[PDB]
Amino acid sequence: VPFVEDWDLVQTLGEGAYGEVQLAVNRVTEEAVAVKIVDMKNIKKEICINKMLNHENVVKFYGHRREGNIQYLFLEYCSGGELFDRIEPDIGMPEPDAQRFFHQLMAGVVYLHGIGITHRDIKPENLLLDERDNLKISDFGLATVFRYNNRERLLNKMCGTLPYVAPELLKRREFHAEPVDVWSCGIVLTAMLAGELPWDQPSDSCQEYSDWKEKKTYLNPWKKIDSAPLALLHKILVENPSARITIPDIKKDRWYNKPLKKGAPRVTS
Ligand SMILES: Nc1ncc(-c2cccc(O)c2)nc1-c1ccc(C(=O)O)cc1
Repeated sequence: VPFVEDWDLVQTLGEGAYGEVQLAVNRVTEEAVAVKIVDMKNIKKEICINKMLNHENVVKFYGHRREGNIQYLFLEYCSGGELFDRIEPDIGMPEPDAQRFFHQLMAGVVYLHGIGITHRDIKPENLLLDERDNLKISDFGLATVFRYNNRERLLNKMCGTLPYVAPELLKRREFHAEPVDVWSCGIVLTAMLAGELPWDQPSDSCQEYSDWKEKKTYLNPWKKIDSAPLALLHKILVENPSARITIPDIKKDRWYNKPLKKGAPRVTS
């Protein structure tokens, strides 16, 4: 079939770093993909990690092409955009929506962790929605291997985004990868349910973080969160990463397992 490898770049989807993401549409088939354009003036590791990934709640990597110094990553197009834009400031979103997004986020993170990959920058800007509002973890530029040949490596590079980062990353030279991603998922849940972030960073000089440690959940954002999800947050947002709840136990949590949401036409007679 002639022309089937030709794609028109038709819309800017995002920028940041020294790159852009373009909506690309196939000339023949009209398939829409996202193309991440990175001018190499790191991306080899991101491509390598991307090639490992095959799960319904992770942005699919289709392949890559390089033309000189511009590298092209072909990725699953997510027409719903960022979870960030489903969060109403100071409100959040309906609790059943947040629970459903949280389920899909856990499935994605369970998958990455089982193949030994940590994302390291989980936040609503990096959680994309397809046309059916299915959540997809995106952007593996800060991602790394924390397990190989069944042997765990401790991390020591400070990275991520301060309001989402686990306190051990600010306090300790080395830390386990998995509790860090769990923590950031808890801050995402807090955001979805309160429409605000609890602190600038989880440090002993952050008053809002100190209030949480002192259990002042009569304050915001906690006062906006029902007691059931708040009880999950109490288990996730635990300062000691060894005492923090693990994903297997998140999946046994009462709120996590609470029926809340009807499924996604019909007629009467
Ligand atoms: N794969 C994607 N699909 C949709 C959108 C997007 C993001 C915001 C608004 C919008 O309408 C679309 N963004 C991407 C995307 C996001 C991040 C990456 C990445 O690997 O950095 C690659 C692609």
